[PDB]
Amino acid sequence: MGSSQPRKKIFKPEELRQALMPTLEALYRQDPESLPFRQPVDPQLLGIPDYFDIVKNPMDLSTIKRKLDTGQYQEPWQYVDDVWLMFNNAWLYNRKTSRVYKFCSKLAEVFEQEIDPVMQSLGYCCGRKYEFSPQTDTLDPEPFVDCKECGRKMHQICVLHYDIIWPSGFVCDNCLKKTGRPRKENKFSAKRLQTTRLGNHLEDRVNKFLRRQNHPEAGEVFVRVVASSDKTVEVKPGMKSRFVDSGEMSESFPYRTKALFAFEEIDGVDVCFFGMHVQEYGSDCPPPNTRRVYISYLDSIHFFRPRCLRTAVYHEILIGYLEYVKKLGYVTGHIWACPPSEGDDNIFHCHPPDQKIPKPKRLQEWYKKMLDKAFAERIINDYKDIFKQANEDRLTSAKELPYFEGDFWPNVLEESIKEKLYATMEKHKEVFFVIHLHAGQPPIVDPDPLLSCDLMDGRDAFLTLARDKHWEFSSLRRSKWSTLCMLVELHTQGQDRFVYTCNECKHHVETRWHCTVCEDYDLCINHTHKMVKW
Ligand SMILES: CC(=O)N[C@H](CCCCNC(=O)CSCCNC(=O)CCNC(=O)[C@H](O)C(C)(C)COP(=O)(O)OP(=O)(O)OC[C@H]1O[C@@H](n2cnc3c(N)ncnc32)[C@H](O)[C@@H]1OP(=O)(O)O)C(N)=O
Ligand SMILES: [Zn+2]
Ligand SMILES: [Zn+2]
Ligand SMILES: [Zn+2]
Ligand SMILES: [Zn+2]
Ligand SMILES: [Zn+2]
Repeated sequence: MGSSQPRKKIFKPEELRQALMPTLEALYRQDPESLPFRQPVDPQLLGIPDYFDIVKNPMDLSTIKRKLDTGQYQEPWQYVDDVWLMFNNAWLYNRKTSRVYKFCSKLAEVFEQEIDPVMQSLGYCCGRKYEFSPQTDTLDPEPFVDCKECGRKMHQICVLHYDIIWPSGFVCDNCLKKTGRPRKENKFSAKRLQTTRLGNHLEDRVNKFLRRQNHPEAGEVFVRVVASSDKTVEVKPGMKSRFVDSGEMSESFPYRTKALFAFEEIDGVDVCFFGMHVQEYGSDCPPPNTRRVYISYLDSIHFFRPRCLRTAVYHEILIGYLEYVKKLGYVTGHIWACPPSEGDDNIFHCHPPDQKIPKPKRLQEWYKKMLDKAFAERIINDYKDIFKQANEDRLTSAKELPYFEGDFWPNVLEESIKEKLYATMEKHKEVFFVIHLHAGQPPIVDPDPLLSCDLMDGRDAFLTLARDKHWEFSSLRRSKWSTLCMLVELHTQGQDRFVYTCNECKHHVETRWHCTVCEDYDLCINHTHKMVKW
């Protein structure tokens, strides 16, 4: 039952009383807001019988003062926890409209204002009591990591320590500077993730843009394709009995799905801010889907450091994609511009509450804004809504409009099972976009291999994992931890197991040479660049 920290930091009652008293004093200094808290709550004075059936562990400034004065706190966190218990009791019994609730919120704002730097000066991260967002009476706490050398407990998310990266345990920032050796660099980074021709093109597109701007807060951006696989869309049994039972359209359609993410350095750490799953139907795919792409899902977390260039870099990513698929041989883009349902996430588990979900018109206008700039850039020849293309290119049969996986139309055709379908086309005409890469020969060849990654094969896997692991994207601090964890998941959970080969030799070798300039220059001496003995 007993533990052993020989060099553990203990605070004498007067050392913590010296440091924690200013913070408690600042609360008492707030008149009249601290007045219903300066003494314990009295249900007989207030006519509130049910108080002790709601608040089970009462707390108030006076009890916290008595504990502080008579040294009943051994380490700061017991003080910190008791104030938040008093605050949490007020937010509980008193309604959000209440004066006491507002009074409590003011005290809490001043507690946050003072407690953070005092805890920081005493070798801690912050003085806040954190909890995870509710899922599905009782909430989940934030994890803590105890310093190996000093024993000081810290919020795991504050300090960004994950064991799988640093297995020698966690040692606090100041302990490392007492020895004179800085922390061991995180190798599970976005920059280190497997480079792909597509991702490189997209990150060049955004890095050249912000290089031209030279914005102060702007951090380096990394776009990586984390999963790439060959999937198949099977035609639904309804439309299958009308066109597949004959020979008008194929029973299935081949596409390559690719999940891809965008990351940026914020305070020297990787923060993920953009997600996107696409469907690419190649040259050997039967009609209608031949040579077309389809943005299946897209998501974002608004913590992009220079908040001004935020939508400029989202648009530059979306435009770099179209410049890429077009260049290698695709002809039409397809976006179902629909926002997510209330309280539902596309890719990133827990969105920030202060992050505004655009209205369907705003989303259409945002996509519209992106496409016009790409037209001027001479990437997209032209674009039109689904109705202005089914009547310009003359469509009369169901088999003529593209059939994508999880798209609206493949499921709406199944609804017309008892019977007007061209009438549904102009109702939602602004939602569906048809992009033209070419106006009007050799087959497509994706140079990139296939990234096998179960977590990014479909949105559901990453969304469910983060939900169980509590990897939220609700705060910048919480997004930094969720990115830290998702990067180790993509690294360690790497389903692809490599077999390296040399370039000029073309042999499967174990001992090799790798220069510090090219992307993957492996060579067998059995070139101008300086090689490394790997
Ligand atoms: C059956 C079924 O399940 N069916 C489903 C159907 C799924 C359909 C398939 N979906 C797709 O294919 C994807 S199309 C896009 C989907 N939506 C999303 O990506 C999620 C929303 N979040 C975002 O990623 C971003 O908002 C983004 C779209 C990237 C635009 O970035 P932004 O930078 O432009 O921000 P803003 O929020 O638009 O607005 C930018 C400004 O507008 C402000 N703003 C935004 N919305 C509002 C608003 N509501 N009220 C007031 N202001 C508002 C915001 O505060 C801000 O201001 P500031 O510049 O001062 O900061 C199924 N199959 O699963
Ligand atoms: Zn903390
Ligand atoms: Zn320490
Ligand atoms: Zn700006
Ligand atoms: Zn060789
Ligand atoms: Zn080289």
